[PDB]
Amino acid sequence: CPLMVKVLDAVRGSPAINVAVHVFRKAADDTWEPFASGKTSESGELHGLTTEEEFVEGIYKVEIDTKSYWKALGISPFHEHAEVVFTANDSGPRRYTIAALLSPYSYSTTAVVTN
Amino acid sequence: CPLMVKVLDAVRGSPAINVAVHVFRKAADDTWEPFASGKTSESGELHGLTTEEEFVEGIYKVEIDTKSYWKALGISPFHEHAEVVFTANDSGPRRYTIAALLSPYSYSTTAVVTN
Amino acid sequence: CPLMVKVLDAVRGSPAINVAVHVFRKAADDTWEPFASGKTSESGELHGLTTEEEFVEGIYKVEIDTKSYWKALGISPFHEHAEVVFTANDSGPRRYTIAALLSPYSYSTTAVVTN
Amino acid sequence: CPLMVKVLDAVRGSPAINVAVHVFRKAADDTWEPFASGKTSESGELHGLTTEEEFVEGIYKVEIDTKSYWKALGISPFHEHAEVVFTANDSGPRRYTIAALLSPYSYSTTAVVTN
Ligand SMILES: Oc1c(Cl)cc(Cl)cc1Sc1cc(Cl)cc(Cl)c1O
Ligand SMILES: [Ca+2]
Ligand SMILES: [Ca+2]
Ligand SMILES: [Ca+2]
Ligand SMILES: [Ca+2]
Repeated sequence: CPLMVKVLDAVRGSPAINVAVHVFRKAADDTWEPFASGKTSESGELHGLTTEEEFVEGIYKVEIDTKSYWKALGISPFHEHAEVVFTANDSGPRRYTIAALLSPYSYSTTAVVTN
Repeated sequence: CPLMVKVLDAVRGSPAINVAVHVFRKAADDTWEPFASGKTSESGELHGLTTEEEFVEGIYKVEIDTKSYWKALGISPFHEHAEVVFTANDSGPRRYTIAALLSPYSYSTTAVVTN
Repeated sequence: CPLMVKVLDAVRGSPAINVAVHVFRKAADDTWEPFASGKTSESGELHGLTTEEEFVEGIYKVEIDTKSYWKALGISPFHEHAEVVFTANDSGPRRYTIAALLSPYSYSTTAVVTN
Repeated sequence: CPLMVKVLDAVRGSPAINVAVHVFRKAADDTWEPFASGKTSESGELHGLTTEEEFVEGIYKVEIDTKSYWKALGISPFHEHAEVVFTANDSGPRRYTIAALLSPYSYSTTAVVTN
């Protein structure tokens, strides 16, 4: 599992469940092509987005749909989404965990990269 | 000053100086068109981006060039940039401050919206 | 102003106003003795805590009463308070800003140390 | 496992390994009595601090030795440690995960509380 996403809710102190996540990869013409998508589980984790074969070098964008998450909880948040944009696999295959910690007017994102 | 940006460096414990910031407004065809830009000052702040007359309701993207900032310090970064996307909504007088706290493999962003 | 404290609210996207802050200095017997205190202003800032003459090298603790802040807003918090513990070191002119970004089940703190 | 601690390094994008963690519980005389301690593994996780029987109601303090972590990496950090202070189990037993994200001049902490 080369790309995993974890989302936590800083208001409730819980995993953020059922958060939609869309991954894009920059194409040769510099547009964002759709790459993979999914939603977080009851643990706040999203596994199975991609495979070692599919997850080639490139510039990837992970768009976490934080607005829909907050709206479903009856909350009007500030951001449209949380975006993480990074170059992947430039020195060979790595495993990436993108973590996001959500508040209505704030978010933090961190990456854990392992070989 | 309806829109201000502040950037902090969590490695050195200092304002993030000379960071390029580009602001875009979402156009009717869903593209991002340039709206305002600048570089943070010695205090890590970027003032004078826009005026009340031109800062209308809409979806805005603030792109902070974190990768170039880290490279100028000789520090290896993860992200290509930090992207903060939000809707500006007229509800009485409102000033927007977008703050970003930068680390090489993590960033936090928050919005301070005051009257 | 050698020591300033700033507190932000990540749920409401606002300065955290009227937050009690107590500063302690570590004494020779390893106990924490009161040094300075106050409440954040309408801008979320607490100025005038100490003077350059009295703010000597040492270990300091900044206790932010986050629990009372959240209770006054009717929001259920996790932490009893936020504690920021650091050594002040004389190395040329130095001003210390301790910033805290508050959510009910999370907080971030950073130090901005300038000349 | 009712109390677990996870620590990540925001400079390297990795688990923070071999971080010492000391847990205290407030005694009847209002002093901090030692409760449990350990160090993070290669995954940045610390398991086995306590048991369901031992982890009674009370006010607990989790002190994460961030200064030693940074010093071992040849880095001079700002904070002495990262402290998390919270009331536990007041509405019955819960499971607590305390996560900490570390930078030399900044840290974030979050709690995930499950039933
Ligand atoms: O989701 C997390 C956040 Cl927001 C902060 C911290 Cl200090 C830990 C976690 S869990 C987690 C996050 C990442 Cl990037 C990698 C792994 Cl292996 C985790 O367990
Ligand atoms: Ca390559
Ligand atoms: Ca409107
Ligand atoms: Ca000294
Ligand atoms: Ca009870």
